[PDB]
Amino acid sequence: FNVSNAELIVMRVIWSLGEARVDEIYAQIPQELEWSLATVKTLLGRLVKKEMLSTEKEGRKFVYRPLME
Repeated sequence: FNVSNAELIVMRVIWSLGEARVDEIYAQIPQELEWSLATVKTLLGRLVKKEMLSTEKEGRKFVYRPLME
């Protein structure tokens, strides 16, 4: 068994909340991880290309959200 994702961290938070903005998705990421803003931004770009999540331009920011029928 193996996989093609970075970490569950960013998927575990946003799924619950509904729609999370760029500053919001980053706000859920604590110092225990040692990550930076640039890290989550580059990780999103993998989620959104890999059919997990989608993203829209709202609140003069991006809104990152899941999609369903």
